Amino acid sequence: MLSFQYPDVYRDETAIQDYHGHKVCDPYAWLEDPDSEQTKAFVEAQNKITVPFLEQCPIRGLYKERMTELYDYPKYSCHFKKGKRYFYFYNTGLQNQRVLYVQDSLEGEARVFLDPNILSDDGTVALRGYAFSEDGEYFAYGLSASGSDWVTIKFMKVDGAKELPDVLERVKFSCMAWTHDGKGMFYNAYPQQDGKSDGTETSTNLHQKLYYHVLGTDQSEDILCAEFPDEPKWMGGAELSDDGRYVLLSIREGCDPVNRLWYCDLQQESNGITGILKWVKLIDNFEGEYDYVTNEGTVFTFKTNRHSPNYRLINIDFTDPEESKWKVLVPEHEKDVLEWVACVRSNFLVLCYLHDVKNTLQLHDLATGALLKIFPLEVGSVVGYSGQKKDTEIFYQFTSFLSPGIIYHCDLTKEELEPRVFREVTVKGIDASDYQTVQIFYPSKDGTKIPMFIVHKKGIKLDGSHPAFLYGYGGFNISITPNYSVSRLIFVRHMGGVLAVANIRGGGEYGETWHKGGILANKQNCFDDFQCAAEYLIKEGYTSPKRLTINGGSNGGLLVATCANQRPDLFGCVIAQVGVMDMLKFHKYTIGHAWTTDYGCSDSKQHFEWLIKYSPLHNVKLPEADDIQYPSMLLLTADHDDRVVPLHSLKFIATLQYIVGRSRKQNNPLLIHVDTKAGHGAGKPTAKVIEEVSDMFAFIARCLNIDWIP
Ligand SMILES: O=C([C@@H]1C[C@H](n2cc(-c3ccc(F)cc3)nn2)CN1C(=O)CCCc1ccccc1)N1CCCC1
Repeated sequence: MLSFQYPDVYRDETAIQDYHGHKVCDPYAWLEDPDSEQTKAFVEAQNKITVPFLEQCPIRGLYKERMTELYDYPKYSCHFKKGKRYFYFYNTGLQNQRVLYVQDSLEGEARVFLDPNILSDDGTVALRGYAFSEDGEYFAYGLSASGSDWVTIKFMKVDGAKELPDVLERVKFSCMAWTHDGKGMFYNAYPQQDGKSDGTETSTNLHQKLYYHVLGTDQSEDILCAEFPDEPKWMGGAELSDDGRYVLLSIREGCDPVNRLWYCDLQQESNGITGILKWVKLIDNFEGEYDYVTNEGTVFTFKTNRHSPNYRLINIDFTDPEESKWKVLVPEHEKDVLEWVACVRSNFLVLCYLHDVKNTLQLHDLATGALLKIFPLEVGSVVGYSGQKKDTEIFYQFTSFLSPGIIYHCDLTKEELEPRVFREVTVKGIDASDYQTVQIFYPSKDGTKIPMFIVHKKGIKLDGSHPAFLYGYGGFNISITPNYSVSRLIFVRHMGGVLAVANIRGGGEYGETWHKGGILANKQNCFDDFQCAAEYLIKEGYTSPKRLTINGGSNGGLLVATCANQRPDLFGCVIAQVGVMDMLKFHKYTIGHAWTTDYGCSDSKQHFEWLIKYSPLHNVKLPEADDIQYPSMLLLTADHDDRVVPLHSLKFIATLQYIVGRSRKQNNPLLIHVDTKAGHGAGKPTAKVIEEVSDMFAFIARCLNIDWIP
């Protein structure tokens, strides 16, 4: 199978660092410089072996053709009203980027408002954030190039879709919030830095500030409204209250669901927005999350997890703000997580719950919190919503494993509410009735019951004969809920596969306690949970180790890379996308400092002792048993991934190829592909998505010798 040779890769045997008495050698530390001739030559040499391996077997073309056919279906966002007009996103099927449309009424002719496709030949300029002015007449939007997190903000007048001159640079991880007087907009920027700011650099991002841009002026005149010079990791995002009276500042440090909450009563400014605002430090610690829902005068409704790990709604009166005075509007549920809340039609709340990893949607009274109406849903996810306080209708978008889903609409001015199907598309080529989704709960090592969804063809025999594709993430309070993937359904239909998604700890599926169960000292629970999911699929006869592929991206790429090191005997194939691999150095680059809330940081002796045990870069070891080799492994990254800098995957593949690839018993390939004009994944054009999934499934097919089923 292996008709190539791994590239020679220099080992700097002098690269030795002491961590609290523990010496660590890092012979590929030089791969941390993305700009060097050495690193560029490494990337070229690696792509030179991977690409022919992926493209060789005809199965890639079969998969690509079917993906192109089946992914070509119309894709809509919810409609949403801003001022006098409605907007929605739409992709006719295979456009690289979805297009923003406008119409003057629901029954009215729609026209193109913003088409990002015309901004690049290859679809690599994408929308990243936007905000309409409160009256709907002006529009700010972020553009990112080549998949970087960096944003340039541009502006348009809505009537006539007129480009304006205003341009804001150095924007990253930014809010966008217009004052209701229509004068200007809050946003965040970083100070100037040496070197590049295009997504290929690794430079740490510190000292983010909050600015106010007056429409019709140069960025150099923007007002500095908040800064944290003694706290370089703090990030302050602004939003206006629904009545326009208050700027609410949510300060974050790290990725935990907590924030400080400061407010500025704009009417109390001495002369409008002229400098640092008169912040009132309502919640001046990082002990809980406070997510603004709405206010009525001084009574502010927040979604919180303060002593409520499944979340709840509280009212804080700014005139009586002591915690013992807060009113619990909607108490916490014993098991169900309150995922998000919106206020609509003045005095309604829309609450979206997660119940055993499936969404529900409810309408409640704002004054009392009482339940008024259940909006019924099939088993799946709510993935889009519109309906703000001044609006009188909601749209929401549902999706599931087997259907691209439905957009529903409900006119909330009606005495008797009845949600109605607004848009529904069906994918022909996949008959949903041929498949089933089951949810099971399996015990992990410590006995905890973990949910898992399994999707498969109805009537299969559980005789261990089927290829399986097992996905997980496990971190950052992210809940992995049902979603429609044509790419995975092609694996089911045309490769005879079984799909599985394990809701391992670290996620948000059972609230903040589920999250804390997969972080810091307990990060190993994630790996244990995921290995136990694989053991479940094997014991129950869905699959066998030689037929099992695991996949994860980002924090999920860490997941699958560590699982390869810890249990190589369990997996046939591992695909780690954009993964965090160097757990000792991740905090040094770009925004990696923010992840210390899930992982810890190697600067601490205690944290180092957790991290060293599972860090993928530091645990590559030949399996002791003669009959055990590493699984086939493919790492996917891209040269503008400034979220997880690609040195993680570069150093990891160098280590895999040297320690394991050189061994006589290793015949499974250990490969990387580094894409160009792409980053962590947000905004990736359709063309690149199709190539990526074709690479993934070709790798699986070749390594596991799976025949195509037409
Ligand atoms: O990018 C990240 C983390 C994960 C975190 N995240 C993503 C999602 C998500 C969920 C659903 C979905 F469809 C798409 C994305 N939810 N949380 C945002 N993150 C960051 O690093 C965010 C960086 C910016 C930041 C930092 C601190 C405070 C605020 C903002 N990581 C990369 C390596 C592992 C963590």
